[PDB]
Amino acid sequence: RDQAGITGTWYNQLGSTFIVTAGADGALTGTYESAVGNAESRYVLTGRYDSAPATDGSGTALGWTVAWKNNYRNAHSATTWSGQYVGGAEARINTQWLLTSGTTEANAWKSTLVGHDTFTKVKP
Amino acid sequence: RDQAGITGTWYNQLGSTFIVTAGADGALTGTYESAVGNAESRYVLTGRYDSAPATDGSGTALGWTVAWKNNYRNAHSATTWSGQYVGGAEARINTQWLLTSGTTEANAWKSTLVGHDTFTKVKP
Amino acid sequence: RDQAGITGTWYNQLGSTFIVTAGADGALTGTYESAVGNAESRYVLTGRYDSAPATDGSGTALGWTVAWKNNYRNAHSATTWSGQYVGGAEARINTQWLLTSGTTEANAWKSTLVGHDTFTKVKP
Amino acid sequence: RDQAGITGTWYNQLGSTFIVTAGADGALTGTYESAVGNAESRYVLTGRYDSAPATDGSGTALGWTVAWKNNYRNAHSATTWSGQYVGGAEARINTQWLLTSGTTEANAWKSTLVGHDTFTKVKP
Ligand SMILES: O=C(CCCC[C@@H]1SC[C@@H]2NC(=O)N[C@@H]21)NCCN1C(=O)c2cccc3c(N4CCc5ccccc5C4)ccc(c23)C1=O
Ligand SMILES: O=C(CCCC[C@@H]1SC[C@@H]2NC(=O)N[C@@H]21)NCCN1C(=O)c2cccc3c(N4CCc5ccccc5C4)ccc(c23)C1=O
Repeated sequence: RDQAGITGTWYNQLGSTFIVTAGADGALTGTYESAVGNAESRYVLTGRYDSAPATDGSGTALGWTVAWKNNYRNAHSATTWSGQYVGGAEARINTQWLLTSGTTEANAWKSTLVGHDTFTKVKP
Repeated sequence: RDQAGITGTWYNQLGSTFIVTAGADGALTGTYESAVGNAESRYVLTGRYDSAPATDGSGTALGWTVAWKNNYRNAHSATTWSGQYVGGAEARINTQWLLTSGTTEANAWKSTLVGHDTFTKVKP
Repeated sequence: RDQAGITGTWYNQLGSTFIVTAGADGALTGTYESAVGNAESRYVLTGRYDSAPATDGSGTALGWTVAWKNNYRNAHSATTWSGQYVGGAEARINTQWLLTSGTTEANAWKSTLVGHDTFTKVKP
Repeated sequence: RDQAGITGTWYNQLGSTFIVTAGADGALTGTYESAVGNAESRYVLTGRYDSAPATDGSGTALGWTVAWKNNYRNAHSATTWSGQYVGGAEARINTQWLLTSGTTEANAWKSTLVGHDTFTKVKP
């Protein structure tokens, strides 16, 4: 269990802030603040992690979602990050993400961005 | 709000079963059973949706995660689906997904599968 | 060798037209016309396929790129499709694609769309 | 035209080597050697780039494919990279990639890896 390793405040390469609690049962709960895009302040996130990872030096699989609606803005979109937690002196969460916007059926082909974020426990 | 539209039992093209409740506040909670892969029975899922979508015929953005650990198996992996709900006679959730396995740093380049699932309210 | 199987005119679910020749050496050459987006008429494509696939009923891996510049328009973007050819009565090329736009460094996080196209030998 | 900027030898974070020539007409031709996976020596690549990019500080969109068959091995797979070239003192090609394996129809859901490579003109 990397419950203690995951729980806390993380920062990515864009200067976004991910604040998460890992539950003993595999839950992830917290808030996300994006440094970029159609976003202001904090947004709810929820997700899941592997609470019993392999003991062979592998990372810990996890993922989470943010819907980009809060009390300030609604960007009619949702991002999911999928990745793994790697513990140790320079702990990191290495992710790839999919960001889908609500679209008409005609525009569905251009609904989804893909990218990658790396989170660390220390900021830019 | 497509709270009522989203809530329920959905099936994809592989014969997997997604059982979800949509909360008024943007939460998604439920269980997932995969017809394929290193999986048996139900797994917890959690996610988020846009509870106030655009009124212009656009779909409703949403996403969710499953960590592939339950009481029967642990596949040391997590999938996130990102997509949109489209209401109407033939309601569907159109998704793309990222499935990350825990890996060593040496194998991280081959950690993540990508695919697409389409869910409907009626099964194969 | 599915050189003969691949060579020809293919259509996707959007009504786009892919015209390709497969070389004995693994080359793919041809033109692409998109039914959607910032595109008009034909664009050059090039790519590669596995000219000696497994004999066990597996599909044939292949990919190709289009840069969205021709004599009519320049959309400062490029798409790559990655996928497999499946032969037989209802032959199909099943792909996932990445479409990158040129961006400033500040906007690089939103540079790349992801999607999926299925090509068949008969049109909508 | 970043024909001169693109042409040359590039290295990614895995220690792979990409050797490319950019044509005046938008072509990319060359060889790829992977430091990882089911690969040995050089493989043919082909692709396309935007030969007339925006003059506003944007990167130059490009993509290319490798089919993982040469005279030494056949991995029954193909990778496509989609990304942009960014010129200047520390020139880089920032990419995301899709790697599809030939599979049976039953295994198609697990056919495609996704990742990201950053290429520079100087090696690890
Ligand atoms: O901004 C937000 C909320 C904050 C998101 C922050 C992200 S989460 C991942 C990353 N990590 C991080 O910490 N922070 C960032 N939500 C909307 C985000 N958004 C999309 O959803 C979207 C979805 C689909 C297409 C496009 C899009 N194009 C592609 C090119 C193109 C070409 C011709 C015509 C049309 C288009 C459309 C452009 C921008 C967008 C977009 C775009 O901003
Ligand atoms: O190795 C090569 C040639 C060299 C590729 C080098 C890459 S190009 C991108 C990157 N940049 C670079 O410079 N060098 C690397 N070709 C085959 C590569 N390859 C796939 O195509 C593949 C395709 C689909 C699934 C899987 C795969 N899983 C995912 C997890 C899973 C779980 C349960 C059961 C099954 C599976 C299957 C594992 C490995 C592979 C794989 C795998 O090695």
